[PDB]
Order: sequence, then structure tokens, then C-alpha cells
Amino acid sequence: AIKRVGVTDVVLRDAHQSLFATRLRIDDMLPIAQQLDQIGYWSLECWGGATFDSCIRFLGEDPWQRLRLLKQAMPNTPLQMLLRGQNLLGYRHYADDVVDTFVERAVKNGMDVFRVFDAMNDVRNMQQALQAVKKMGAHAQGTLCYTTSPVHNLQTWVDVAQQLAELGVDSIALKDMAGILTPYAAEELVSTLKKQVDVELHLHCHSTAGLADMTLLKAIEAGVDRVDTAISSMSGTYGHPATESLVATLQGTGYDTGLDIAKLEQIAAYFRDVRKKYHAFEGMMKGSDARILVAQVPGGMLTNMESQLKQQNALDKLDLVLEEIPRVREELGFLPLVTPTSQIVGTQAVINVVLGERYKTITKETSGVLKGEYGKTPAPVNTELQARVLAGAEAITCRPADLIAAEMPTLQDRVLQQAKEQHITLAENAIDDVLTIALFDQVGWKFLANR
Amino acid sequence: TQAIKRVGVTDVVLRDAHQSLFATRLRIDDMLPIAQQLDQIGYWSLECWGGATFDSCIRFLGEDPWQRLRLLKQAMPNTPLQMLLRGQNLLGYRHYADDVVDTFVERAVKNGMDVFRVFDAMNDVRNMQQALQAVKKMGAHAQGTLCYTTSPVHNLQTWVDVAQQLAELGVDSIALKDMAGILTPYAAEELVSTLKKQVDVELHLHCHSTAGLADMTLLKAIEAGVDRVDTAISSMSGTYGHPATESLVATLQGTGYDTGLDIAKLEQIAAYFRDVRKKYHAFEGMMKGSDARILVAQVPGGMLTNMESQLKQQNALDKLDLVLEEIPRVREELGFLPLVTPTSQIVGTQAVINVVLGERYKTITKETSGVLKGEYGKTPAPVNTELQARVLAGAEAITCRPADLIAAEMPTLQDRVLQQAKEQHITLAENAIDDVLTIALFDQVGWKFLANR
Ligand SMILES: [Zn+2]
Ligand SMILES: [Zn+2]
Repeated sequence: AIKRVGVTDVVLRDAHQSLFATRLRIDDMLPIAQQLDQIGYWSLECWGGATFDSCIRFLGEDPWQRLRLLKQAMPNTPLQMLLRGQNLLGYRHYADDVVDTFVERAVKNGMDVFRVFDAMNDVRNMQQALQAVKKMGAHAQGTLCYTTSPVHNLQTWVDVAQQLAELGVDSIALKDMAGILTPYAAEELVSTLKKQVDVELHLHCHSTAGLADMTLLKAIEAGVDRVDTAISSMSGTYGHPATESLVATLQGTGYDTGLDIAKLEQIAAYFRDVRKKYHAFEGMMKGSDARILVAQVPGGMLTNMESQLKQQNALDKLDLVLEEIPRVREELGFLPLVTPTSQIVGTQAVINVVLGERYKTITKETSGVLKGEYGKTPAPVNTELQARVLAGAEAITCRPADLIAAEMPTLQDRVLQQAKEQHITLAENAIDDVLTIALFDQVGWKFLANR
Repeated sequence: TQAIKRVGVTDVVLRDAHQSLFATRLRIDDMLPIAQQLDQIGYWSLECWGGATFDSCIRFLGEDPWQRLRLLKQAMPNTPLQMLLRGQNLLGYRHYADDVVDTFVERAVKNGMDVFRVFDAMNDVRNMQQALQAVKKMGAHAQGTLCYTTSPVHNLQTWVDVAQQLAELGVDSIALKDMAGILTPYAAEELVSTLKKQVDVELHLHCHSTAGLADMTLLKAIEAGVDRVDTAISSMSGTYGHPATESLVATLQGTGYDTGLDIAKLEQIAAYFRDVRKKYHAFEGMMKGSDARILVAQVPGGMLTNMESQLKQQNALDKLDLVLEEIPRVREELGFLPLVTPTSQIVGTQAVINVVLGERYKTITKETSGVLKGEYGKTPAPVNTELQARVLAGAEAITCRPADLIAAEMPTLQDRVLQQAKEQHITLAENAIDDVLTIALFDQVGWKFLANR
């Protein structure tokens, strides 16, 4: 049943993260904030993802002060973030109290909509954060990270989507970080999900392999409720389809977003000038990258792998590494090649090729996947390698966060003391700084000392 | 609905891609080492000539355009070669005499041209007629062209009419050509549906990515039954150019439209062009993403760029909105001529003048006069009366095909060229008529090149 399609703009988060290393500063945002807020977007994505790490590591911005500045700039349009479930914006699984504290504080500082994902689509890692988002009156969007494999099919996707609907989520996001979701695969998967699961659907696709404009359009024809787009001047390549373009397309159809091309083009003009300033951080790809089309290796993965193959010399072994990825991926139970898992498969595959021996040196990360430390892989991992890193302990088959003790009081302890010992002034809400240290440790301490 | 079948693909990497993306500078020496791989793909055709390449060859690259073609045909024996040809204007600056048109086409074919996408900026079929007819006579493929536009006098029946007019000439296929990137996906669905149902010819789509619509437009056109699309090898695709070849191939793989093209083979060619495109960074434009200004009111990017140059040179630039408000009014008063090169700069320039002077048509340009006089051909709708009558004398407007009034040029050009060539110690080609064509089309620029070849 055809109805108005809702739009979330990613310009203030994933566009810049994807386009120029997450370097967009808050003072480049605020002058165009009132105009963004008057558009009628379903939500504006403007936090989480790599913006926390960028804020504290490169920009000299407090991520929480940024949030409050945006929310004051933009009273009408709900703010969206991307949050990696039990990992939050950090490097490891955290205790439940850390998760709960983070959502509260994010909502207090002005956050509305929460897109909560897990790289393996193990719904258990999403549960606590979704729970707390719902508990904080906020809007919970549970996520499926799209992938392709011998063990992912319509039946598997529907049952994950169902588990999330069962958790009470407010909507479900379908996210294709690599841009590998084809238009006709999108048509089928969305249609199917709209037949089986009683939830609003919201699609996120990258333009990196050139599929994303066609994909969003085929998902809209199959009935997707919402899509993510970027402002025209901040779209394309590594990022996302243009807003105006998909706005123009749906005009005078039943899907008509009702967005104003003229009011949108003004914002695009603003960002065209802003984007020029950041030219030093732009990747080198022009058009789209067909390499990704060949074997579903995401472009960010190929980059990271080639670098490692540079810093060992022997870049001529690239083709062997490429044939190694599928082998290593199967052995680790067909985990999606999605951040930060893709780097685990890539590093290990590079090691398997360089060292001339399959699994001679096994990384801390490959081991942890096998031992169940990240959750349930889509298909059971290889037993011959698992037992070899267990020798002979048991596998973790529970939600890893069941095994980790409460952190917030012991952490709150360390932070207030060290801050005083180091003569560091903490925020008006000290807990926010405690959270920064939880997630980024020394990087967070260096930021707080310099704030 | 049209029957579902394999979509044909034309790759424009050797012509329109780099014309669009780096000032038409791609050299032959960068084309030939990938040529055998391109020929093994199974493209329906490879667009590798015409447009601005002839000019670029002689004006910037020190290449003989005829010789490029021969090298390309040599290197790519199994794939039909394709060119863009502006009807009576050939690749030149004015309407030429029929004997020149006939001579060019015969020479294009004997050098190795197989497919001729023949067009006219106004969609006046009489300007396309001689070239199409000459193409047919040579046993080559004649693709007549509709140049897409949006106007109060343009609609489905009107596009049907033009396509029908071309069908009656016996064209082998009909191209739909969106140079500006303004053809929306659903308008394309509607238009392609109507043409496939009402006119009995193969349809071939060309759309530019400039405004972000082309990927979606090509897909919706395919669903509506279009027979062929133009794409560009991925590393040579996007922004000012065209949808990516591999992206479309992957999208169609295992569907009823399955092109049957090998993605791994295509990617190899793309990895090649990625490096090559690096070398031409100097000539790249500044646009990143899509151009949403095109979407506001259908002003092509090139047209705006050119109007803003004129305004800044004047000055001023703060009269831009007024000039933008002026275009719609001028275009009507000029019979809703498509905003397509070279007719867009006719509208743009006249409009800039009207605003800068402070009086509308205080000054009428040589080109606006020509449009009012019927010297270019028939406008989609009657021009403004009596702006037309202000220009003639008043005489009566020209209502015929312009090439009816031009005297035969080839005998008097062949002699002129041959005598100037010997007196200036300039060695001509094995088939000297090709140089005579080079000079016919480009005058001084041609002479300059022949003198230094
Ligand atoms: Zn993303
Ligand atoms: Zn073109």
C-alpha cells in the first residue's frame, strides 16, 4: 500500500564519516542547522558512529556538548544516532550498567532515535540497549546488517527481524555498509519482510559499488517506509544517494516525500562550499568501485588489507589474500563483512598468505570469534580451529555480557580520583566524562586533560 | 507491457565518458592497450568517435581523427563502433551541403564506423534526414535521436510523433538522449512504455548522471521495455557523465534483462581506466556528488556555468536570479527549443543580455535572429510574433529544411584544399578527401593541424 516515504538525512554523520574522515566540525554544522530543521526529514542522523572518536581525537570537541548544541540548533527534527549495541561506541562488550547509563545520558543530552546494531546480527547484543532506549521514552530502531552467504537467506532474515519485533522495537533498519545489496535483492527482501513481520522498515545503503540509488528505489516500490539519503553535494561515491534526486523521483507519485527541492538545494549549496574545505580528507575513488561487485569484499576492507600488504612488502600476493577471505570467512561461520569484523577476517587472511601457513599465527580477534566472545556467528564456526584455541576449555554460548561484572561504580571511582590527581576539571555532569573514559580510555584521558 | 528480454549495452568510455569528465582529452595511446579487452566484452557497440573528439584530436592532442578511427577499428574487430553526429551540422559549426554529408558518412564508414547516432538539437527530423539516409545507403546502422526536454508543448503524443517521423524514414533504431540529466525515472517509465507500444523500433537510452537521476532512470526505462542503454566503465562513470557499466550489469544479472556481460572482465578494464583517469586530473571538473540545481527548474549544468561566467565578466553575479527568471520567458518566446547544446547558449546569452541591459530584446543576437527566422529549423511551438517580424525586414519566415538552400560544396572544396596544400608544402593523407573534410568542418583549426601533422 503506497504511502508517503519518510526521509532521514545522513549529512551530519555518515556522509562526512564516509566522505572525509568524520572531520566535519560543529561550527560548520550550526550555521545551516535552522535550515535542516525546517525541511521535514523524518530524522537527522547526527551522532554516534565514528563521531565520538573523531570529536575527542581530532576535533577537540566534547561529543556530549556537540549533541546539546545540535538539539538547541534543531528543535523540530528528531536526532538519530548509530550505536553498536553492547559495544556502544567503544572497542569491547560492556557491562549492562554501562549500556544503561549511556542511553539515559544520550537521551538527556537530546537524543531521540537510536539505531542499534550488532555486526553478527546476534540479537542478544542489541537487547539491553534497545531495552534502555525504550525505557528512556526514546525511539528504538533494531538493525539487520545486510550480507550475502550460503547460510543467509529469506528464512534467516525473517527470523532475526521477528526476534527484534518481539523485543518491542519501534522500527527495523536494513543496513548495507558495503553497498552490496542489489536492487532486485532489495525488492525481494523488503517485500518478504513486509509480508512476515509487522514493523516499520528503514533502509540504509552505500553508493560505493553503484547500486544504492537503484536499490533505494526498488525498496520503495516494495514498500520500505523510510530510507537514508545524503544532501546532494555531500553524496555519491563512498557515501549515499542524494536526497534531492530521490525527492525529485518521487514527486507526483504516491510516494512523494513532500520535501522541497529548492529549500534542499540551498542547503546543498551551503555544503558544497563546506565540503571544499575538507578536500584533504577525500578518498581517491571516482564513480563507483566495481571490485566490490566481483566478490562482495567491501571497499573499506580492501583498503585496510592492501596497506598491511604494503607494510610487509609483497603487494603481489594481493590476489592470494582475496582468495583467502572466503576461506577464512567460512571458517568463522560466515560472519557479515562489516566493521569491525571485516578487519578480523582481513588481517587473518593476510597473515595466512604472508606466513605461507594456514593459521600458523592466529590473531587475538580470530580466536575470540571462535571462542564465542562476540556472540553467535550465523553458522557454527570451524571445530578444528575452535578446539585448537580452546585446548581444552569450553565455548561461550551465552550473551558475552552475562559474563562481565558491573562497571559503573568501580569506573566512576577511578575517574573522579585520577581527574583530581591529574588536576583535570570534569563536566557539569561528571558521568558523561566517566562514559568517555569507559569507551576510549587513554584517548579520552588525553582529550579531558586538554579540554 | 513490453516482452522481457536481454538488454543491450553501449559503453561510452571512449567518447562521452571522458568528454564529460575530463575535457575530451583521452589520447589514443591510452585507448589501444585496453582495446582488445573492450572488444571481448560483447557490447552492442562502443561509442568511440564524434561528439567533440574530432575537435579535441586536432585542436589539443595532435591526433588525426580519421587515423584514430582506423586504429580503433584495427584494434577492435568484433564490436560495432559508434559515433555521435549532429545531422546536417556533422561535427562542424554550421549546416553543410548534402554532398558533404554524404561524403563524410561514406568516409566514416570506410574508415570503420558502424553505428551513427544522428541528432538535431531542436528535434527537427529534416536536419537528420540526409545523414540517416546516407548511413542506410552505406549499410551502416542509423539511429535517429530524440533530444529529451520538458515543456508545456512537449508530451507523449509529441514524442510519439517525432519517433513516428523517424520510423517513416526507416531508421534502424531510435535513441532517447538526455544530455542534461533531467529525465526522471517515472517520466522515463511513462515515455518508454508509450514509445515501445506505439512505435515499432528498437529504443536506446542515454542519460547523464549530473543531477543524480540516471541510475534510477536507466532501471525504470529497462522495466518499461527499453532495448538498450548507454553506460560508462565504472572508474569512468558518475557526476557529469553516466551510470556505471558493472553496476547495471550486476543489477540485471539473473533477471529477465540479464545482459550476459562478465563483471570480472569488466572490472579489469575498470582497474585499467582508474590509473589512466589519474593522469588526467588536470582536466577534471569540481563537482562532487550530484547537482541539485539542475532539479530546481531544468536548467542544464553547462548552461548555468556559462551564464554565470557571462554575468561575472560583466558584471554582475547578483543578477543571477533575474537571469534565471528570464530563461523561462525567453524559451517560450523562442518556441520552447530544447535546452541542449548548442541551442542552450543561444537562450542563455540572450537572457543574460536582456537582464544586464535592463530592456528585454533591446539587443537581439545573431543566433536569436536565426531561431526567429527559421534558419536552424522548426521550433516545437510557434515563436513569438511579432518578435519574429521585427527581425526579417519584414520578410516572410523560412519554413523549409535549411540544406535545400545551400549549394554543393565538395568539388569546389576539394580543389581549394588540394591547391593550398601543395603551395604550402603540406602533405595530405593517402585518401586526401578526409583532410578536405577536416578543413570543411574546422577551417583554420584544420589548416593549423595539417600544417603541423
Ligand atoms: Zn553507513
Ligand atoms: Zn552525452
